[PDB]
Amino acid sequence: GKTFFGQPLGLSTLFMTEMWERFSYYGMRAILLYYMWFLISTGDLHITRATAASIMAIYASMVYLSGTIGGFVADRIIGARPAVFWGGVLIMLGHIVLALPFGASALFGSIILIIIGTGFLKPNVSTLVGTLYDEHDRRRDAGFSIFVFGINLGAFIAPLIVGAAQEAAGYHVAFSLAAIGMFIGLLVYYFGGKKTLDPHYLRPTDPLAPEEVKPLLVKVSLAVAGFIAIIVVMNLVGWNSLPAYINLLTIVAIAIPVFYFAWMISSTSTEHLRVVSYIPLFIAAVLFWAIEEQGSVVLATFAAERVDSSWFPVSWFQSLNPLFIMLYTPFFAWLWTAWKKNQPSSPTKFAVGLMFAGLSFLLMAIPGALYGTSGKVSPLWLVGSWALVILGEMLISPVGLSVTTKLNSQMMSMWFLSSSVGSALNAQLVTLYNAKSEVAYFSYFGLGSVVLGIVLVFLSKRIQGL
Ligand SMILES: CCCCCCC/C=C\CCCCCC(=O)OC[C@@H](O)CO
Ligand SMILES: CCCCCCC/C=C\CCCCCC(=O)OC[C@@H](O)CO
Ligand SMILES: CCCCCCC/C=C\CCCCCC(=O)OC[C@@H](O)CO
Ligand SMILES: CCCCCCC/C=C\CCCCCC(=O)OC[C@@H](O)CO
Ligand SMILES: CCCCCCC/C=C\CCCCCC(=O)OC[C@@H](O)CO
Ligand SMILES: CCCCCCC/C=C\CCCCCC(=O)OC[C@@H](O)CO
Ligand SMILES: CCCCCCC/C=C\CCCCCC(=O)OC[C@@H](O)CO
Ligand SMILES: CCCCCCC/C=C\CCCCCC(=O)OC[C@@H](O)CO
Ligand SMILES: CCCCCCC/C=C\CCCCCC(=O)OC[C@@H](O)CO
Ligand SMILES: CCCCCCC/C=C\CCCCCC(=O)OC[C@@H](O)CO
Ligand SMILES: CCCCCCC/C=C\CCCCCC(=O)OC[C@@H](O)CO
Ligand SMILES: CCCCCCC/C=C\CCCCCC(=O)OC[C@@H](O)CO
Ligand SMILES: CCCCCCC/C=C\CCCCCC(=O)OC[C@@H](O)CO
Repeated sequence: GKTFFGQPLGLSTLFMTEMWERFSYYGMRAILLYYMWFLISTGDLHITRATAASIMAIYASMVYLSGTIGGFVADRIIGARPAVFWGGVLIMLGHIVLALPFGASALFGSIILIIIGTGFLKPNVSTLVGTLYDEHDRRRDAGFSIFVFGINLGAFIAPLIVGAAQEAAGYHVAFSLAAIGMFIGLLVYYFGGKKTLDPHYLRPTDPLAPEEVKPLLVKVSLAVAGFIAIIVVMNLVGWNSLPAYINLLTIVAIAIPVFYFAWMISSTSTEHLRVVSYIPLFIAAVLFWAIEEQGSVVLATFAAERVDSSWFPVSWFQSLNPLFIMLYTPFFAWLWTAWKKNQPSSPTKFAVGLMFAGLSFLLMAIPGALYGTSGKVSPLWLVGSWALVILGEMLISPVGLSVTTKLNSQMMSMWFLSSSVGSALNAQLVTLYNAKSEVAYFSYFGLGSVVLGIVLVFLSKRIQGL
C-alpha cells in the first residue's frame, strides 16, 4: 500500500534521522577549521594552523574508530534504539557546547561529546534499517540505497545553510544551527520510532550473560589503565604538547589494525593466504580514504586561501563531495548491472579507484605550477578535484565491505577502520601542506598514489584467485 519509495514506512523515520544527524556533522565540519583559524587570529587559541588541520584529521579518525564500537555496546548492553537516542543527545550537546559564548576552551568537550555520540548513533541507525526487513526480502538493497541518499542529502545542504549562517550571524549561531539539526533529528526519531520500530530493539539483542560481565569489566579497565599510564609517562618525560597527544592518537589508530593483522597472520593455511592478500587492498583503502578525508582540511585550506570566492561562503565547497556522490550513484548503479560480461574484479576496482584519487591531487598541482602560488585561481580546479576523487569512491566503497567479507568479525571491522587509519595518516601529512609546499605536496602524494594504484593492478590477478 502506502510505502516510502517502495519500502516500509519506517524507513522514512530513519532516513530523516540520519539526514539531520549528518546535517549536524557536516555543517560543523564545514566551518570548524575556519573557526579554529579565527580563534588563532584573535590569540584565543595558541596553536599553529598546521596543528588546527591536524586536529581536524585526528578528529575524523576518532569518529570512525568510535563507530566500530557502538554496535557492540548497543547489541550487548543498551539496545539499538537507546543508542541512537542518547548518541543523538550527545551529538546535540557537542554542538550546543560550541554555541555557548565560550571559545577555545570548549573545543575539547565538544569533540569528545561528538566522538562518543556519533559512535553510538552511526552504526546503530544502520542496524535499525536492516531490522525493517525480513531477511529474505529483496527490497533490502534498495532501502539502504535510499537511506544512503538521505545521508548524502544532509551532507549536501549542511554546508550551504550552516556556512551562510556563519557569514550572516557568526560562528556561535552557525553552530547552534547544527545543534538544531540534530534536535530535529531526535524529534523525528523519537516519535516516528515509537510508531514504526520493533520494541525488541529497545533492549540489547545479545545481552551479557552473568559470567560475561566480569571479564568485560576487566578488559575495559586494563585498556583504560594502560592508556592513562601511557599519558602519565608521556608527561613525565615532557611529551605533553598537543602535537604529542595527536601523535599518540595516531599511533593507537594505526596499531589497532596492525595488531589485528599480526594476530591473524600468526594464528587454514589457504585461509591464511587470503588474509595476506588483503593487506594490499587494505593499504589501498587507507590511502584512498586519506586523500578523500583531506577534502575537509587541505582542500578547505586551498578553497579559503587560493580560490577567488569573494562572492560566496568558501565553506560551500564542502558540498561538492556529497553532490558528486549523489550525481554519480544512480549512474554506477545502472553501470554494474549493464556491465555483466567482463566486470572488473573488486581488487581491480580498488586499484583504479586509488588512481583516480591520485589524479585528483595531481590535478591540483597544476594551477600552482602554471600560475604560481601567490595569486588566486578558478573555483573549477576544486570542482574537478572532487569530481575525480568521488569517481574514485564509486569504485572502492560499494565493493569495499564486500571484498573484505568474502576474504572474521575483526576483519569486518577492519574495512570500517581503513577510514580511521587514513585520517590518522592525514593527521601527520596535512601539517606538511602550506603555500610554499603546495605544488610538491599535491604532486608527490598524487603521483605516489597513482603508482601504488599501478602496483595493485599488477597484483590484481593473484588476489582474484584467492
Ligand atoms: C575508542 C573510542 C574513541 C577513543 C578516542 C579518544 C578521544 C580522545 C581525544 C579526542 C581527540 C581530541 C584531539 C583534538 C584536541 O585536542 O583539541 C583540543 C584543543 O583545541 C585544546 O587546545
Ligand atoms: C531533547 C530530545 C528531544 C526528543 C523528544 C523528547 C523525548 C522525551 C523524553 C526524553 C527523556 C527520555 C527519552 C526516551 C529514551 O530514553 O529513548 C527513546 C528511544 O530509546 C527510542 O524510543
Ligand atoms: C533542547 C535543546 C536543543 C536546542 C538547540 C540549542 C541551540 C539554540 C540556540 C542557541 C543560541 C546561541 C547563539 C547566541 C549567541 O551567543 O550569538 C553570538 C553572538 O553574540 C555573536 O553574533
Ligand atoms: C569493545 C567493547 C567496549 C564496551 C564498553 C562497555 C562498558 C564497560 C563495562 C560495562 C559493563 C556493563 C554491564 C551490563 C549489565 O548490566 O549486564 C548485566 C547482566 O546482563 C548480567 O546478567
Ligand atoms: C593497541 C594499542 C597500542 C598502542 C601502542 C602504545 C603507544 C606507545 C607510545 C606512544 C608514544 C607517545 C606519542 C609520541 C610522542 O609523544 O611524540 C611527540 C613528541 O615527541 C613531540 O613533543
Ligand atoms: C550546484 C551545487 C551547488 C553547491 C555546490 C558547491 C558550490 C561551491 C562552489 C562552486 C563554484 C564554482 C562555479 C564556477 C564559477 O563560478 O565560474 C568561475 C567564476 O569565478 C567566474 O566568475
Ligand atoms: C567527459 C570526461 C571529461 C574528462 C576530462 C579529462 C581532464 C582533462 C584535462 C584536465 C587538465 C586540466 C586542464 C588544464 C587547464 O585547463 O589549464 C589552463 C586553464 O587555466 C585555462 O587557461
Ligand atoms: C584524467 C583527468 C586528468 C588528470 C590530471 C593529471 C595531471 C597530470 C600531471 C600534473 C602534475 C603537475 C606537476 C607540475 C610540477 O610538478 O611542477 C613543479 C615545478 O616545476 C613547478 O612548481
Ligand atoms: C598514460 C599516457 C600518458 C602519456 C604521458 C602523459 C604525461 C602527462 C603529464 C606529464 C607531467 C608534466 C611535466 C611535469 C612538469 O611540468 O614539471 C617538470 C619539469 O618542469 C622539471 O621539474
Ligand atoms: C592528461 C591530460 C591533461 C594534461 C595534464 C598535463 C599537465 C602537466 C603539467 C602542466 C604544468 C605546466 C607548467 C609547469 C611548468 O613548466 O612550470 C615549471 C617551470 O616550467 C616554470 O618555471
Ligand atoms: C567518467 C567521466 C567523469 C567526468 C569527470 C569530468 C571532470 C574530471 C576532471 C576535470 C578536471 C578539470 C579541471 C581543471 C579546469 O577545469 O580548469 C579550471 C579553469 O581554468 C577553468 O576556467
Ligand atoms: C604505504 C602506506 C603509507 C604511505 C605514507 C607514508 C608517509 C609518506 C611520506 C612522508 C613524508 C612526505 C614527503 C614530503 C612531502 O611530500 O611534503 C611536501 C614537501 O615539499 C614538504 O616537506
Ligand atoms: C607515459 C608512460 C607510461 C605509459 C602508459 C601506459 C602504461 C600501461 C600499462 C603499463 C604496463 C602494465 C602491464 C599490464 C599488466 O600486466 O597488468 C594488467 C593486469 O590486468 C594483468 O597483469
